[PDB]
Amino acid sequence: IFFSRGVILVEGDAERFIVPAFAEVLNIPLDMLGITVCSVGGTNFTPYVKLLGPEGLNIPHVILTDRDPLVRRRLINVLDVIEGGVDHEELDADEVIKLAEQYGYFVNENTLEPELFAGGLAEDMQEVIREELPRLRRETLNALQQWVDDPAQIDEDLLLRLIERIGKGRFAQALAPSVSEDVCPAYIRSALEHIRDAIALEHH
Ligand SMILES: [Hg+2]
Ligand SMILES: [Hg+2]
Ligand SMILES: [Hg+2]
Repeated sequence: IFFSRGVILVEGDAERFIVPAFAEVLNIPLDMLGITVCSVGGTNFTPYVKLLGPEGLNIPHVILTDRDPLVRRRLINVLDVIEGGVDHEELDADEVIKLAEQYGYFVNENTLEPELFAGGLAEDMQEVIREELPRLRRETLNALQQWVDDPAQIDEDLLLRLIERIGKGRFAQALAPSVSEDVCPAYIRSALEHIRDAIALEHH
């Protein structure tokens, strides 16, 4: 918001509710620290970096975004703000990505819900889907049971289709009680630790 000590910038509603849930099980207390999670409702982070950057309010902030590329241009647009005057057109995607981590901007190589399904939350996500979609046809229920039994053969199209039908935010809120420290995606842990460190250092 505007009375925050820090901001975690996020693409949509799923991260808006999953990120605080992972913060709690990492013992990083976002509310007590005065850190708010803000959805930019898409992939354009530039207005928010302008608001929170050195020429705006100068508020510690981090970014969580998906590789998809077109992430190179997306990050060049925020690097032009937070590292102004410097040219970045010469850099390739990987150099832009590793430069961006210095400013707390982190890229995920695998979209959030499929990563969680594969990365240890398969049976919890199946339980939410069937609570929220209680009249799934038999073929879809069998496909979903097949992804649980073998989380490397997920039909990603159908999984995301089911989650979007439930509502990405509603799904994330229903899943949030199930997350644990050991299934936290690396890019979320990196961003949470980065903003925590920045706020704690100001106390130091
Ligand atoms: Hg905000
Ligand atoms: Hg904001
Ligand atoms: Hg917000």
